[PDB]
Amino acid sequence: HGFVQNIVIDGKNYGGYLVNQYPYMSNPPEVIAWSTTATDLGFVDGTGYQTPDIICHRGAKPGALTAPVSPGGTVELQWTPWPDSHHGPVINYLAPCNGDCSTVDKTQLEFFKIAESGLINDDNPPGIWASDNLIAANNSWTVTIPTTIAPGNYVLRHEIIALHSAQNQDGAQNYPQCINLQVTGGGSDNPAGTLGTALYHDTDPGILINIYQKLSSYIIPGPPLYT
Ligand SMILES: *[C@@H]1O[C@H](CO)[C@@H](O[C@@H]2O[C@H](CO)[C@@H](O)[C@H](O)[C@H]2NC(C)=O)[C@H](O)[C@H]1NC(C)=O
Ligand SMILES: [Cu+2]
Ligand code: NA
Repeated sequence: HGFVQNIVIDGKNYGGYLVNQYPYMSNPPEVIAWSTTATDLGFVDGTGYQTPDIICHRGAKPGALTAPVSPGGTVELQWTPWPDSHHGPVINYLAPCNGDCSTVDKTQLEFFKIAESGLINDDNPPGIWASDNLIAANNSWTVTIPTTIAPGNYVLRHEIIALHSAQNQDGAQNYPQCINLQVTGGGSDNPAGTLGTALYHDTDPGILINIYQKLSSYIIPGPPLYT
């Protein structure tokens, strides 16, 4: 349980959507982060993989702002303190907005995977995962925007999937957090995208999994990594 509370883009701070506070106030600030209704600080499980909740979290609506990012610039997502028990991959996707990200219809967004990190070491199950790397790095993750993609407005969908209860169907816990970016650079690729409701199936081998054993491999879920 947790959420992204701050985003640092090329060293500049952007406040996150404070789901622990803004849902309860009359005039919350405009931010680059999507609003959500995930006020339990919780997740979307497999029962929601084919519902709009999986796209940018439950009840999500586009942030009102969009942040410029330099070519191949860095986006650091700073989470609230992430529990060590919530072992699993950290995955990052972009979807072109083809216009103002604040007005997008999220069910139309076609995401391509830009980064993925999974099981790092399993000599002592449940092992060391991307989520443990995130914890060690001040509860944060840094995404580099590809230099090869066409510039314009994009939604970054940043996600931890916690696998501590994933041994049973719909047990995996997805924690997606979305922000709006204005991407720059000399790239021209428009990578093949996947609707948010088509990213995951509750039978995927990295989703329905018992991590309390020595795994020789881990198939990070979702569509293929774009390079
Ligand atoms: C480690 O993470 C913390 C908390 O997530 C970061 O704290 C934020 O720092 C920015 C920049 O100073 C502030 O504007 C925010 O208000 C802080 N938020 C909280 C909750 O403290 C901290 O900067 C990170 N340390 C780094 C990146 O070295
Ligand atoms: Cu939790
Ligand atoms: Na690739």
